[PDB]
Amino acid sequence: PPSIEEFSIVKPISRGKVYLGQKGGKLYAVKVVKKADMINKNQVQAERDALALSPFIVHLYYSLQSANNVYLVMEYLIGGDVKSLLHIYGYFDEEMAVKYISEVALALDYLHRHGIIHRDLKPDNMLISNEGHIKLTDFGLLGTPDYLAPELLLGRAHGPAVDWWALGVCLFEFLTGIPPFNDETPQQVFQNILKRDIPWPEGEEKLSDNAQSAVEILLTIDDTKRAGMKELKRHPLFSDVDWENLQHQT
Ligand SMILES: CCNc1cc2cc(-c3cncn3C)nc(N)c2cn1
Repeated sequence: PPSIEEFSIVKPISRGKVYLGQKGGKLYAVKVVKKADMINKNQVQAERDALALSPFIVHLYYSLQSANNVYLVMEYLIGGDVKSLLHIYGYFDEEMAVKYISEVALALDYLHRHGIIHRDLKPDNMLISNEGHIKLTDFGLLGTPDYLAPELLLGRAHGPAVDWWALGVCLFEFLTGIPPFNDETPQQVFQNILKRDIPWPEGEEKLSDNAQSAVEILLTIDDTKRAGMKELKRHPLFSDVDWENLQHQT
């Protein structure tokens, strides 16, 4: 039963907050959750149980405690998050974006196959592993408004289709750099999500026909018709994808 004393804070890596750890010449990523929100605003033992169960999702090494704080000692991936990588490139090329989205989709499919909806999919929580494939973090069982599905907005009873909407938001944001339903106020954002106000580009920048369709099937208002993994795997944009091989590449 190791103790948090052995861990030496190096420098923060995320805004709970995520710090870069040190222990025995090893680097961990330690999330700190003070009892200010853990024991005074409600589902903490929900992110720790979705992270303990593994090959597509960030590895959780230890579950540690404190005077007020809780500590998630997870693996450290120098590759950073897709959020940062995207700011650097401005946006990804069609081939590169499909590469990441397919990896995210396999991770989503893994999660659901094990009775787990993410509910908080966004590039910020998509980590570029040391191997190169995407890993998932910040398990939220209201989150970032820009990625929430209409049913999440309307407080409806929902299913894994929320994750495919979020996936659609990221697929658009990988081709543009900007999320599709982006606006100045949070209320404005909800109107765009509900209106399905996707601002497709025009000219030399205008999105591919296979890219526009792939976003459309993911960003479908009616959750009983919206795209799943089956629809996605068979969609023409993911044609040059070997899911059998990708599953092994891990
Ligand atoms: C250099 C940056 N790389 C990095 C970032 C990490 C962030 C989180 C996390 C936990 N909750 C949200 N995030 C985003 N978890 C980890 N295991 C992380 C490992 N490495």
